[PDB]
Amino acid sequence: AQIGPVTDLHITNANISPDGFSRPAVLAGGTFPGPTIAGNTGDNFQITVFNDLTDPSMLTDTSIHWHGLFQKGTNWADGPAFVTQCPIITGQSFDYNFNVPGQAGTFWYHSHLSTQYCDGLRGPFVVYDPNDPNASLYDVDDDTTIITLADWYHTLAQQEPIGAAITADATLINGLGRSFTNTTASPLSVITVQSGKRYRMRLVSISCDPNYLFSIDGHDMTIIEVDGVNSQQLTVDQIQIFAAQRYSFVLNANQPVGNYWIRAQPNSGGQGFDGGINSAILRYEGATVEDPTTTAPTTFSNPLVETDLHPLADLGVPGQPFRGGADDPLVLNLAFANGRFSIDGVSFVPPTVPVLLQILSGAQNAQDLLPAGSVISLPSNSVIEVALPAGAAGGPHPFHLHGHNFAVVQSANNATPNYVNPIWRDTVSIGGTGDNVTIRFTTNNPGPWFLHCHIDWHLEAGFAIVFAEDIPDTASANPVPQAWSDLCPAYDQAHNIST
Ligand SMILES: *[C@@H]1O[C@H](CO)[C@@H](O[C@@H]2O[C@H](CO)[C@@H](O[C@@H]3O[C@H](CO)[C@@H](O)[C@H](O)[C@@H]3O)[C@H](O)[C@H]2NC(C)=O)[C@H](O)[C@H]1NC(C)=O
Ligand SMILES: *[C@@H]1O[C@H](CO)[C@@H](O[C@@H]2O[C@H](CO)[C@@H](O[C@@H]3O[C@H](CO)[C@@H](O)[C@H](O)[C@@H]3O)[C@H](O)[C@H]2NC(C)=O)[C@H](O)[C@H]1NC(C)=O
Ligand SMILES: [Cu+2]
Ligand SMILES: [Cu+2]
Ligand SMILES: [Cu+2]
Ligand code: NA
Repeated sequence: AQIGPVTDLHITNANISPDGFSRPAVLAGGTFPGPTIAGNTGDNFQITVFNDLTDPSMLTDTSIHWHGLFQKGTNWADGPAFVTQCPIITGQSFDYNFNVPGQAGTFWYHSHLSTQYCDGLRGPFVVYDPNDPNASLYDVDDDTTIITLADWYHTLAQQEPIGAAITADATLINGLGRSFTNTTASPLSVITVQSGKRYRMRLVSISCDPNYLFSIDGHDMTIIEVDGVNSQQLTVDQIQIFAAQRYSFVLNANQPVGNYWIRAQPNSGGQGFDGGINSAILRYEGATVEDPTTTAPTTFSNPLVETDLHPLADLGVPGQPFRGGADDPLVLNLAFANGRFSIDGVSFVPPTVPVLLQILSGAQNAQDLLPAGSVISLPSNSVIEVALPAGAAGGPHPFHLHGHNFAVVQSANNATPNYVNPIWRDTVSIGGTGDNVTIRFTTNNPGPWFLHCHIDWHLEAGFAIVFAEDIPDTASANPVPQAWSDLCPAYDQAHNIST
């Protein structure tokens, strides 16, 4: 069952064995992935998060981010630790009380403390549209049509060396999959369809690192949503999905009744499908209960290319149709050396006082804010352009902006910008050496918004900056509840920190 929009959510430690290997984890709702949180567009969500964690090897503090939800007027509820809040301590709870006006689509929730979401705190978050403009394109859209893709590690996250190339031990599809080494024939996930029906498959990358080449043998996939943004219909036979991205696609159950492999090939870790790694099963009602015998093609003839995507609505692009054609045109210098990432020469290390609390306490320019050099102010009601030229080791880096979605004016592997009709999204691969992936948005959401690589090991190694959007209006725009004001005193007391 789905939970929400008003619900408790307990965060616990437990042993799990999603690939046959037992390890302890950090779980929401007792499962991996966590339960789907759901509601309708414009609903009030009140997710009361109970921190019941006791195992220090995965951190006993926590904080949860609602990925892709704008949090307008509720920056305090966004979740990134030491940007919008201090962590919730064990034995305490906290009500994330916000609204989702003007958004409907496929989202997710995850820990936003250190690398803790890798240890298991990740689940789907769906905002349905009762008047969805795509409703007539499918028959079925429910918890059974959500498909999660996850990396899974046998080593606990707090034992992963900072700045290292960290590699997973299994791909999990809907929480199940097989280990790349010492492979055992542990259970695979089954997605069940009825011959002749059409399904809104909500594909969610809950990855901490790898991108996946996702396909379904015998089937193609008609994309209708990208990171919450409705798209024109685009039919593909393979989707390369980067960490934290989401797609809805229509699956037409139009092949013979049977069993078909579902494939998710990561860019690192185990390559291929031997022993049923990187796999799940599409089963038609009436098929024999047995593994598929289908194969993949040698090459995919209609892969997703990001410049093929276009919004369903006439979203356009803000600003002027050339590079630098914005009120505030930025170019970030994105680098890596010696185990640490940097943006504009500064490696991100979380501050002791969350950025939002520094601003509410009166710090009002970005040079007054800590960490020094990690906070860039943005002017209000202005068109922002951010060029993100690639080259830093560990690519391709999927960059994500909190508080906003953005027009993808230039995509990976294509030097031509699009000022007319590019897709809008919230997480974008910045590509490879010599690329110049560039995003645009308008500043109508006061508050400090994190910008970072969504490979969680890279964020931990410093690949982030904070956009302090409209510092002067942050306090009036974001009134804070007493429980939020109580978080830093409690956290600092529990940890013997002075502030
Ligand atoms: C990606 O696109 C951005 C624009 O969106 C390019 O930025 C431009 O970068 C050049 C230098 O690479 C800038 O010109 C230089 O400016 C300084 C003075 O500020 C001057 O001293 C140098 O002689 C040179 O003129 C230009 O200002 C800039 N545009 C913006 C908005 O900052 C960037 O080069 C592209 N990167 C790649 C790898 O293609
Ligand atoms: C590289 O990225 C560029 C920019 O996103 C892509 O260029 C765009 O290509 C599309 C598809 O061909 C062009 O749209 C077409 O326009 C014609 C004329 O209006 C129309 O009859 C077609 O039905 C379609 O709308 C679009 O104009 C063009 N934009 C620009 C700025 O060049 C390009 O396709 C990408 N390269 C690859 C290999 O995918
Ligand atoms: Cu995220
Ligand atoms: Cu986010
Ligand atoms: Cu990265
Ligand atoms: Na425009």
